Amino acid sequence: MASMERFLSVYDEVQAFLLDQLQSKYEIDPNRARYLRIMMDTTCLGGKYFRGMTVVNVAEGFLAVTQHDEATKERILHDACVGGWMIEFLQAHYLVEDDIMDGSVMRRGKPCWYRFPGVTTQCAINDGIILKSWTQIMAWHYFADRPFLKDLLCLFQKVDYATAVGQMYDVTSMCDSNKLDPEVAQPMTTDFAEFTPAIYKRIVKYKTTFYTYLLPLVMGLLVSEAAASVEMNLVERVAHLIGEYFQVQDDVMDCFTPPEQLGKVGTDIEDAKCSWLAVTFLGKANAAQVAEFKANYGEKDPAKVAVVKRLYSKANLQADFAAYEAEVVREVESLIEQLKVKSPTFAESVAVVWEKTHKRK
Amino acid sequence: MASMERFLSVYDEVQAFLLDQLQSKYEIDPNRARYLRIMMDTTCLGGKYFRGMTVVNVAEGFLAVTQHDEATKERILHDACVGGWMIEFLQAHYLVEDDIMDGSVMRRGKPCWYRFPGVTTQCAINDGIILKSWTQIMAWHYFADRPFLKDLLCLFQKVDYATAVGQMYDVTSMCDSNKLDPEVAQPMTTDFAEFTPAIYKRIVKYKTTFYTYLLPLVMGLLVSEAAASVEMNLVERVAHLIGEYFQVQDDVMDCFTPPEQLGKVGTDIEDAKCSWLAVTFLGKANAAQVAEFKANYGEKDPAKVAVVKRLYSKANLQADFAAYEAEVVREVESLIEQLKVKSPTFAESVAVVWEKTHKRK
Ligand SMILES: COc1ccc([N+](=O)[O-])cc1O
Ligand SMILES: COc1ccc([N+](=O)[O-])cc1O
Ligand SMILES: [Zn+2]
Ligand SMILES: [Zn+2]
Ligand SMILES: [Zn+2]
Ligand SMILES: [Zn+2]
Repeated sequence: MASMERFLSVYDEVQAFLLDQLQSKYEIDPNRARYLRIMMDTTCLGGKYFRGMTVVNVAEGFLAVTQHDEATKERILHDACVGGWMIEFLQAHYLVEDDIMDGSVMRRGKPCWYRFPGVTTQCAINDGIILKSWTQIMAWHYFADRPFLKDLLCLFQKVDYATAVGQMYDVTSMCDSNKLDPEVAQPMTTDFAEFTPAIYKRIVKYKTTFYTYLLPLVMGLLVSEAAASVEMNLVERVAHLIGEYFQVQDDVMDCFTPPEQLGKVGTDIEDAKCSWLAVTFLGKANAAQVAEFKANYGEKDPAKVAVVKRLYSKANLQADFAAYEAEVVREVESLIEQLKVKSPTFAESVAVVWEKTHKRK
Repeated sequence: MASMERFLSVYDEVQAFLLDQLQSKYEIDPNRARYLRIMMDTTCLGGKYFRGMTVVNVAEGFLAVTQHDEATKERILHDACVGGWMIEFLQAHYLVEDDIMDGSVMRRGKPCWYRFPGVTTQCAINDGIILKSWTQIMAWHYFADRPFLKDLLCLFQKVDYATAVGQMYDVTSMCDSNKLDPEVAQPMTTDFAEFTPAIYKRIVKYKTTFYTYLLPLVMGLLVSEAAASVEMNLVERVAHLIGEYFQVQDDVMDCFTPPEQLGKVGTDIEDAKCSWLAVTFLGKANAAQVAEFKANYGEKDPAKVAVVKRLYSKANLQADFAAYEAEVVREVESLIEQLKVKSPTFAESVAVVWEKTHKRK
């Protein structure tokens, strides 16, 4: 059975289980069951499923080299699909809440969930909470008897926590750390001293690499009972490296990819985000350029946004991106070589993840 | 050691553990650690700690009749305090998110967290997420080796889910179920046909009885390794009964308790909530009264709110409350008697919970 069709078929199974359980144990009525079905579809479907499918692909790699009864193969793949949907539902939770937090308009070509006329922020915040709860409901149901349940739940909850911490790093990245204070409205930085590579790297590591790369890779190992097969320190290092490259790409696209192709209007400049573009620009600008950047960054005024985009273009950040990319290639190939020492099979799965990430349009 | 002082001392311990771990494993800086410390204090402290202290009191009851080394007594009480703080932090998550969802102004005499000048909704939604994540972080740390860990985490996550489902029941209680539709802005009911005792009971059961009464009672049993000591069906029944009475009291106070004593301005009438007052009024009103209620309910206009409060007063709902209270007393005393069959000790703990709830100002 092709991997994607299996993964989509398990979605339908998981949805039916969750909604039937709401009817049989939570006293839900059919109209609210329908609302939640539509909410689940709208928030969980329509992406590329890169995260969930990585769990499946890692498990497939091990199936190819490990002796198993057919029924065991099917159980492992089913577990990989359920675990993959746990990650997709976790992402769906974060996108629902983040779109509300940020006042975002569009997501994947459609209005953000909270903007649907019959949803509203009042319902959408709670819908996002339900999405997160569903990750646990499906784990307890499908993995109740599994040897990996404890490790999987502990990993999942540490990754979720890291992600929430990273969101804090992200939403506060345009303020001076020494002025953070719940009692005092937060001004934007004027010196941009905290727009550094190390600080940027911390934001990205926590806000997206744990849930986008580390969690799918390790979940694939856990459902395969293969985690002792690998050097976990190398898995972490390669996850954080590839995840950072993925975010740098997203940052560049926020500014330069047409909104029709991107699926939203990028607002990182207006929002004064600590983006790879801003950090790298400040890493090579002269004094006059820095001053012009400070005069225009972080303002909704489209004229000022236009000055910033021109500063970026004139600064030839394309060349910095190429140099960054070439270094990531060196380092990821090195880590893949190191992963071959204990598991050539897993190293190949990581090579596939890198190729997909690197070649992403 | 007095129970409350022990419970508060464990708060300081848990806070220090969480913040130290953020520094040592999550790369946090001191100013963000300070923000999160203030967030934790502001959102978790200042209530009566009824929920968390119930865990401690249930555990104390069993300690009085069970043979244990002193060090075991101390471990059980410490676990009960950590588990109690898990519930308090879960509540703190729900109050942060609910105040945002509802546009609330005050909570416990202070501004709602999201209203603090240096917080804002953008940060506060995520702060609420961190609060929930902390419930799991503390469980894995303090209960890692405990026999009850699996049961406790499974219970906790089912109660959290029930609570989120109940919030959906609550926020949709003024709409006609057959018209729920993410695509269509939701009108308020005009017939109020779904303002019934059974529908009200479903809202309250899920939105507050699971986390306010069932979870503390059963967590107290789990940290005492005493759950086989009791009839779990009776624990559920008495939790749902006492929890409903607790919410009816809250509903009456929303309308009639002065805001200085209540700690907020009640807006259930303006928000068109399915409250005990509205259901009970509609259960005894004549046609003219029903028509006047429909003409004024669910509007911010203070003149209309005033008509509703007068309708309630003229309807002598005080007498319905007294009859409701007398029936709850009968039923709770009956369930306590039944609990004595297998555990007089636990029955007494429940009697104490009821007395505290019943005598609440
Ligand atoms: C977590 O795995 C992945 C994450 C992202 C991509 N990508 O192509 O962007 C591919 C992956 O297999
Ligand atoms: C969950 O236990 C309790 C809940 C509420 C109260 N009360 O007095 O409101 C007392 C309790 O011991
Ligand atoms: Zn965001
Ligand atoms: Zn972006
Ligand atoms: Zn509410
Ligand atoms: Zn209330």
